[PDB]
Amino acid sequence: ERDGLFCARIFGPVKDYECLCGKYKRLKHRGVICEKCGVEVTQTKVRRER
RNA sequence: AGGAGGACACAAACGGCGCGCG
DNA sequence: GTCCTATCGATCTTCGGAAGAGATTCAGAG
DNA sequence: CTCTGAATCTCTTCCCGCGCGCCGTAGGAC
Ligand SMILES: [Zn+2]
Repeated sequence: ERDGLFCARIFGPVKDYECLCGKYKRLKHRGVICEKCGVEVTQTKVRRER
């Protein structure tokens, strides 16, 4: 759930390299910001550091 | 006649309680 | 049945630790 | 009247692995 303790756009996406909203599923769109959910697509590991 | 035209990737978790062994 | 909110917001959470160390109070003490 | 004594307060601590095995949100409102 967004804006929660596990918000995707706050801490990071859950999928390996895919955004939560599913707009992008490739390294070709790595680093871009989606506007279907607001989550930033990057390496999911960053989710443990933000 | 002549002549003309014509989908890749991907293998199980975190805290108690109890027991037991070194 | 589902999904909810809230968590002794009318109790009594255990009495079979020891100690060791500070920290905090008190007590004649001038 | 506080000072510099004790005395009485709370807090911290307690070997290493290893296996079994269970056991693990709750009551209330639409
Ligand atoms: Zn997305």
